[PDB]
Amino acid sequence: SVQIVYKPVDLSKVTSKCGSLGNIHHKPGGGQVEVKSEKLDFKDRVQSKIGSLDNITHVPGGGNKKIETHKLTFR
Amino acid sequence: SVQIVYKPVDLSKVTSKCGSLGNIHHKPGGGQVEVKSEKLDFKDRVQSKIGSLDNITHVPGGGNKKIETHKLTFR
Amino acid sequence: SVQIVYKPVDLSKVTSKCGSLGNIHHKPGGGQVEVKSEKLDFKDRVQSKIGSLDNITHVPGGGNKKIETHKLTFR
Amino acid sequence: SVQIVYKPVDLSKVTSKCGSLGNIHHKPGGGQVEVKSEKLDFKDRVQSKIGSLDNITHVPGGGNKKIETHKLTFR
Amino acid sequence: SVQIVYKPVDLSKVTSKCGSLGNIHHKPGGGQVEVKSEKLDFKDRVQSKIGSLDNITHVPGGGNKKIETHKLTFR
Amino acid sequence: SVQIVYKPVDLSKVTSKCGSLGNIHHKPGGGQVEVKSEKLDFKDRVQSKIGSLDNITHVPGGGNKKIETHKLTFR
Amino acid sequence: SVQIVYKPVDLSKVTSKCGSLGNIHHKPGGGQVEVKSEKLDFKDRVQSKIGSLDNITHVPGGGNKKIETHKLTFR
Amino acid sequence: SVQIVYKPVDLSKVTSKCGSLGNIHHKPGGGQVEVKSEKLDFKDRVQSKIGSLDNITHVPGGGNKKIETHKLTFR
Amino acid sequence: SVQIVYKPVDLSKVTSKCGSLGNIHHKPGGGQVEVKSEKLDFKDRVQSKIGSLDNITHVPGGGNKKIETHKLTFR
Amino acid sequence: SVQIVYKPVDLSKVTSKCGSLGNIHHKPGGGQVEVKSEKLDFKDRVQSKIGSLDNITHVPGGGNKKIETHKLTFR
Amino acid sequence: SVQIVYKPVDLSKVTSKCGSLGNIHHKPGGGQVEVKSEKLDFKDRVQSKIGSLDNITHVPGGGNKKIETHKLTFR
Amino acid sequence: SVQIVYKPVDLSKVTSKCGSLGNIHHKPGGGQVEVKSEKLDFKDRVQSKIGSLDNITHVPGGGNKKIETHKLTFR
Repeated sequence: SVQIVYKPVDLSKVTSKCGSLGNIHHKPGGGQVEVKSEKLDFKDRVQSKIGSLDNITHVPGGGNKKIETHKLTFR
Repeated sequence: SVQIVYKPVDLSKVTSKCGSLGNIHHKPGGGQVEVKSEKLDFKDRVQSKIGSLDNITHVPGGGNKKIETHKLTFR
Repeated sequence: SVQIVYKPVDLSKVTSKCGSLGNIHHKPGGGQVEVKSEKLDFKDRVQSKIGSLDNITHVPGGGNKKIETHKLTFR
Repeated sequence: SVQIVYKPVDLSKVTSKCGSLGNIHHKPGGGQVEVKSEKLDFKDRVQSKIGSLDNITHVPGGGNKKIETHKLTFR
Repeated sequence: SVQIVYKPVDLSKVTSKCGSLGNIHHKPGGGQVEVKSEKLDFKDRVQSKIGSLDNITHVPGGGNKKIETHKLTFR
Repeated sequence: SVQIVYKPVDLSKVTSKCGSLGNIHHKPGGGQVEVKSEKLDFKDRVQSKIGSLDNITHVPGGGNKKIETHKLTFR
Repeated sequence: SVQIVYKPVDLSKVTSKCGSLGNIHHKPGGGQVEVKSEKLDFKDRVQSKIGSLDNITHVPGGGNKKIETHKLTFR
Repeated sequence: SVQIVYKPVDLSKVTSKCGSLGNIHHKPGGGQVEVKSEKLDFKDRVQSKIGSLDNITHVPGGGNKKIETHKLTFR
Repeated sequence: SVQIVYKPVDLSKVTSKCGSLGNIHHKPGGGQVEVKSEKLDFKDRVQSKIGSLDNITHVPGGGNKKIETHKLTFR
Repeated sequence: SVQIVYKPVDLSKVTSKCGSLGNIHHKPGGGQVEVKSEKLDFKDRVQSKIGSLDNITHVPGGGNKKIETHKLTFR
Repeated sequence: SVQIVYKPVDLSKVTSKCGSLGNIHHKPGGGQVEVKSEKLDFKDRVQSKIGSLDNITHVPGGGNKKIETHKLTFR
Repeated sequence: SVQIVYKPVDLSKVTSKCGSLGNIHHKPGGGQVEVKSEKLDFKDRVQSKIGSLDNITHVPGGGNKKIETHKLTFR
């Protein structure tokens, strides 16, 4: 005398694709680099780098959440 | 005497595509770089870089949420 | 004597595409670069860069939300 | 009393680039194809094809010649 | 009393690049194909094909000749 | 009283690059294929094929000749 | 109550006659031939012939087709 | 109550006659031939012939097809 | 109540005659031939012949097809 | 004291060519011939001929005579 | 004391050419011939001929004579 | 004390060519012949001939005579 047919269907396809992806870098070339320093004074913290060709992918992001609560109640 | 059919169908395709994607960089060239520093004084914190060719993908973003509650109640 | 047919169908296509995407960079060339500094005094924090050809994709954004509450009740 | 200085310099760059080159074909999609043939008759030679998506690069050409004769004589 | 210097310099860069080259074909899709042949009759030679997605590079061409004679004579 | 300096320099760089080369085919997909044949009569030679995804590089070409004769004579 | 007579008569004399046919050549004389070649040079393909008398009959053509469907139907 | 007489008569005389046919060549004469070659040079393919008299019949052609389908149907 | 007579008569005389046929060559004469070669040079493939008289009959062609069908059908 | 040199040279080319020579008679046709004769009387010798086509070559002539004498007498 | 040099040279080319020589007769046609004779009386020798086509060559003549005498007498 | 050199040269080539020679008679046709003779009377010798086609070559002539005499007489 009561029929309950709780029959939800989920095919949802939550997707994330982040950073250097599916690319061609055929023949990249860094140039020649020279750094000359004589009588530098630093009173405080130094961060530095020197290079010619840098290729960098960082990607802090690209995360996913699925929250999917299902409830049925009767009385 | 009572029939409840609860048959929702979800095919939702939540998608994120972020950063350098599907590109051609055929023959990118960095030029020659010279840095000459003589008699410099820094009273405080220093950050620097010296490159020639830099390729960079950062992507802090591109995240997904699906929040998807399903409820049926009877009395 | 009562029939309820809760039957929503979802094919929602929530999509994000962000940054350098599907591009051709054939033969980009950075110029020759020289920096000369003699007697610079810095009283406070310094941030710098030197390069010839920089390619940068940042993308802080491009995130998605799908919020999808489904409810049925009876009495 | 006689000085001959035969000194030709050649940097000739004879180049050929032929057919589908450096292209992006993102998402080409062939249609559905049906061929129905009932009661046919062929008295002579038959050539056929049935595709949906064909990508073809032929290039019979694109060849190079450099013809470079160098002569010096004396008497 | 006679000086002959015969000093030709060749850096010639004869080059051929032929057929599908440096391309992206990201997501090419063939459609569905049906061929129905009932009551056919062929009195002479038959050639056929039935594909869905075909990718073809032929390149009969793209060949090179460098022919480059050098002569010095004296008397 | 006679000086002959026969000093030719060759750096010539005859090059051929032929066929499917440096490409990305990221996710190519052939479609479904059906061939139905009932009461076919072939009186003469038959060549056929059936497929779904074909990738073909043929390259009859792309050959090189370098022919480079050097002669010096005296009397 | 129905008489069908199908009595086609074919007497056709389809004929082809090609090349040197039904000739007299009485006393054809080739003359004296001399070729002197001193200091020749050929960078590419050579085809030659040297002779006093040639009587050459080629005939690539001269073929025949008869195509002759006959049909009778009743109901 | 039905009479079908199907009585086609074919006497057809499909004929091909090709090349040097039914000729007199009485006293054909090639003359003296001389070839002198001193200091020749060939970089690529050579085909030659040197004779006094040639009588050459080639005939790539002269073929026949007869195609002659006969059909009677009743119902 | 139904009489079918199927009496096709084929006396067809499909014929081919190719090449040097039915000829008289009474007294053909090749002359004297001389070939002198001193200081020749060949960098690639050579095909040659030297002769006084050639009587060459080639005939690549001259073939026949007869292709015939006879259908009688009743119901 | 006496020299006699009797040294005649005879190259004489005495030649005869008579009758049906070097012809083509291709398709010569004699017509129908009929003779009817009821009650004829012949009182003397009869010579008679009937026929459709005649190709008579008779040649009672065409002969050669060479009458030659060589005499040396001395005293 | 005496020299006799009797040295005649004879190149004499005595030639005859008579009758049907070097012709083409293509398609010569004789007509229909009919002869009817009731009650003729012949009181004398009969020579008679009936026919449609004749190609008679007779040549009673065309002969050659060379009467040659060479005589040397001395004293 | 006396020298006799009797040294005649004979290369004379007495030649005869008579009758049907070097012809083609390709497709010569004699027609139909019929002769009818009811109540004919012949009172003397009869010579008679009937036939469709005749190709008579008779040649009573065409002969050669070479009468040659050599005499040397001395005293």
